[PDB]
Formats: sequence, structure tokens, C-alpha cells
Amino acid sequence: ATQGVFTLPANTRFGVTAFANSSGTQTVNVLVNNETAATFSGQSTNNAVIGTQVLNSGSSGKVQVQVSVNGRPSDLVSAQVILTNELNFALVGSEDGTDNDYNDAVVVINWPLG
Amino acid sequence: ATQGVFTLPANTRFGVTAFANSSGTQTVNVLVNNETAATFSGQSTNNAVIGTQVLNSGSSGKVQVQVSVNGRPSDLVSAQVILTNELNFALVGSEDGTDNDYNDAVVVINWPLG
Amino acid sequence: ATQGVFTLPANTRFGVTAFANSSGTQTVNVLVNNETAATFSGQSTNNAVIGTQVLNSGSSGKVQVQVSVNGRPSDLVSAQVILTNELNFALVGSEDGTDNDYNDAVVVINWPLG
Amino acid sequence: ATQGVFTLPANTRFGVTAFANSSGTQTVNVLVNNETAATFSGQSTNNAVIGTQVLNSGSSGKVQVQVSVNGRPSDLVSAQVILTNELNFALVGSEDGTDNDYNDAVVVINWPLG
Ligand SMILES: CO[C@@H]1OC[C@@H](O)[C@@H](O)[C@@H]1O
Ligand SMILES: CO[C@@H]1OC[C@@H](O)[C@@H](O)[C@@H]1O
Ligand SMILES: CO[C@@H]1OC[C@@H](O)[C@@H](O)[C@@H]1O
Ligand SMILES: CO[C@@H]1OC[C@@H](O)[C@@H](O)[C@@H]1O
Ligand SMILES: [Ca+2]
Ligand SMILES: [Ca+2]
Ligand SMILES: [Ca+2]
Ligand SMILES: [Ca+2]
Ligand SMILES: [Ca+2]
Ligand SMILES: [Ca+2]
Ligand SMILES: [Ca+2]
Ligand SMILES: [Ca+2]
Repeated sequence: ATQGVFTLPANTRFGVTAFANSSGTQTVNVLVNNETAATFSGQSTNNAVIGTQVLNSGSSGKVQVQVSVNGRPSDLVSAQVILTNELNFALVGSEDGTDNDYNDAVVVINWPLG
Repeated sequence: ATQGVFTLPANTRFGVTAFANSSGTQTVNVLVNNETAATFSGQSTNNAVIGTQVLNSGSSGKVQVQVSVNGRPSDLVSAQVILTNELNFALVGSEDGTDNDYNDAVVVINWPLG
Repeated sequence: ATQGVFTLPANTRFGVTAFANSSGTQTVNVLVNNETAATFSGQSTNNAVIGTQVLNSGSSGKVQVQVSVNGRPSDLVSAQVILTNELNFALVGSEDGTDNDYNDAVVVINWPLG
Repeated sequence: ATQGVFTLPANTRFGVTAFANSSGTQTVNVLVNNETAATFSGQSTNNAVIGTQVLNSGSSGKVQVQVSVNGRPSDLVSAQVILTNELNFALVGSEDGTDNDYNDAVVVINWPLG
């Protein structure tokens, strides 16, 4: 199944933050309406924040996270969880290798903000 | 029900990261085995990452998040999510006021690292 | 925080199923737009299905689960999780006693159907 | 990533319940320690509970859900969610066709019981 794809309400500000846990240099691209709206990169085996930004979901509400290491797309896992019918988390894990820890780049999307 | 309390595997590194979305200054306390192990504070209505840290879950694995605003404890909501039976997120929202957006301080705990 | 309340898409069929894990008979009420849409009653300490029904979210999309034992409201815990940006679960646990297992009545709401 | 595989605590009672939402007859197999422990079959486009059962995770704690339709394995999507650090749900959706609703068989595992 498709992973790392989320539908947000239109024209909604959302946070996106990425962490790295790998010997591979992570590139995290955040697409809004199928167009790259943010790009983060970095390398850490200690969960370093490699990027954080506030974006707007725009007219489509279409948000997609992609992760690559050396030009190769990582395998993604994702889900959305909603707390008290108000607070949204869109969560993404990724695997760049053979150990199946899925933490190589970890991406957290949250909304609403403010 | 108790919120913001999580049983992690014992003696395991985890990331804890806090975001602010309130006019009130947030103070986030992270307890490991009932002792403060980290404290983050800031004020933002735009999802500022007021703190991020790697901690060890210790002998019990008990991790507790508490949030206060001008010395008043915020109301918490929480859940844990596991993807592909490997990637763990413990999630906390908090409310310091009356609008019930529960984003006033948002705390994300993630493991495993490395 | 409020628990057991969910905003579904309008005019959408959803499944509701309730399980019992308590020595006391559980009364589960499902409200749609603040009015009774279904009520389940049964007793099991072995996860018996005490009710299952297809309902419609109607014009409000507001669905609320309440649980009581002997007319005394149980303490609720809930969340919504969305898989592959398509499949929705609204989950409820309840506690009627002192052991905090929160399984005394467990309610699972799923959509879309068909 | 592997889906539909969950590690439960050893020797834990759990419920497993399967719902159908497809023109195709669903076959759901539940394995414990790599051996079939429950099987359900049925066709519904109205979220019928095609089966529910209580099992024990045994010494391994390894529980796997498989879904097939007329001999072909469905594509699975899964996650686990824990409420109030106590109440567990392991969630499975599956897709047997082209519309990607992932509801064709839905499987919910819950613990603790009792
Ligand atoms: C060579 O493997 C990569 O770096 C070290 C670990 O973080 C692994 O999970 C990762 O896939
Ligand atoms: C005065 O209210 C506080 O600041 C503005 C908003 O962020 C509110 O959600 C928050 O509770
Ligand atoms: C009297 O206690 C009730 O019945 C037995 C157990 O299922 C308990 O969890 C429940 O609260
Ligand atoms: C022919 O398609 C199958 O039956 C009707 C719908 O339930 C579809 O989701 C399912 O994949
Ligand atoms: Ca890896
Ligand atoms: Ca890694
Ligand atoms: Ca607020
Ligand atoms: Ca706020
Ligand atoms: Ca109980
Ligand atoms: Ca119980
Ligand atoms: Ca389908
Ligand atoms: Ca279907």
C-alpha cells in the first residue's frame, strides 16, 4: 500500500520535523500538491533533528513525505493518529538498508498549529 | 485515565522532542523512573521545537511527560503507536486553556534510535 | 480531555462493535448527533461480542460512545488511527472498576464500509 | 515493510475479530508461533463479523494475520496502538482489488482480556 501520503484540510498550516538514525545521509522531501515544498537532509545515528518547518497544505490538502539515501528511495511506513478528536499526527518511518529498524529517517507531521 | 505515561523497554535510548503552539510559555518535564531527566521551555504559536534530547529509559522503562503553563498543569492526551512491529512513537498533546486544540505543548517520544 | 467522541465524514456508513471483559453487565450507547443510534448490553470476561451494527453518521458526522455499568458512567479512553490514508478506526476502552485494564467494554468503530 | 505481524507479551490472552467489506469471499488466518490458530471465511459488503475468537499468544508472543481471496493474498496494512499505557489494539486492513479502500477484510486484535 501507498505510505507517507496524507490528506489534510485545505489551506491549513502544519508542522513537519525530521530525525535521522542511520549511517546513510537522509534526504526528506515534503511534497504539497505533488510539488516539493520542503527538503531536509543530514546524517545522525543519534536522532538529530535534520529539519523542521511550517508549511501550508494549500488548496489540495495533499501532503506526501518521500525519503531517499544516495538517490535510492527508502521503504516507508506511516499512519495517522488523532487524539481527543482534535490533535493530528501523521507519522513516517523509513528503512534505507537491511536491519529493518525503520528509523533511518523519522518524520512527524502535526496539526493544527497556533 | 492517566495520560502521558509510557512503558518503554528498559535501558533503551529514546528521543524526546517538544513543540509549542500557545500564547502561554510552556514548560515540559520528562521524568524517567519518577525523576526529572529533561526540561524544555519556550513560547511560540508556530510549532517551535523548544527542546529535543536523547535519554535512556532506565531500569523500569517508565517515562512520564508533564506540562505546565505559569505553574498550572495542562490537561494531557496521549497514545503510543507502533509501525511494522518495530518503530515506536509515544505521543502527547496538552491543553493550557479553553479552546481544546490540545497542541499547546506537543511532545513526541521515539524509539529505537541508532 | 473528552474521550469517545469522533467526527466522521457526513452521511457515511460505519461499523460499531463492542466487546465485554468485566464481571459486570456493560451498557454501551452509541450516539449520532447526540441522539441514541444503537445500544448494546451484555456480560463477558472473555471478550464476547455484545453488539455489532452498521450505522450512518448522518448529517452531523458526530459519533459518541458512552459506557456505563449499573447506570454509572465508565471512564473512557479513545483515539482514531488511519491506515494508508484510507482506512479509519475509532477505538474506545472503558474502565468500570479499580484495576485500570480499560477493557471492560471495548468499542471499535470502522469506516468506510462496502 | 512486513505488515500484519505483531509481537504480544508471551502468554497473553487476546481477541481477534475479522470484518468483511468486499464482493469477494475473505479468508482470514490467524497464526500464533507460525501455526494457524484461527480461521474465518465469509463474504459481506456490510461489515459482517466473519469471525471472532480468543487465543493465547503462547511462549513466543508472535501473532500474524494473513488474508486471502480465492487463493490470492491480499495486500496488508497494519499498526498497533496503545491507550493509557495499557489497552492494546493491533489493526489490520487488506485490499483484494483495485479501489484501495483497504477494508475488504479488516482484522482487529485486542488485549488484555478479562
Ligand atoms: C547501514 O545501516 C544503516 O546505518 C546504521 C543503522 O542505523 C541502520 O539502521 C541503517 O539502515
Ligand atoms: C490563550 O490560549 C492559548 O494561546 C492561544 C492558542 O494557542 C490556545 O490554544 C492556547 O490555549
Ligand atoms: C469488578 O471488576 C470488573 O470485572 C472483573 C475485571 O474484568 C475488571 O477489570 C472489571 O473492572
Ligand atoms: C471488486 O472489488 C471488491 O468488492 C467491492 C468493493 O468492496 C471493493 O473494495 C473490493 O475490492
Ligand atoms: Ca535501517
Ligand atoms: Ca537506523
Ligand atoms: Ca489550547
Ligand atoms: Ca494552541
Ligand atoms: Ca477494569
Ligand atoms: Ca476488565
Ligand atoms: Ca478494496
Ligand atoms: Ca471494500
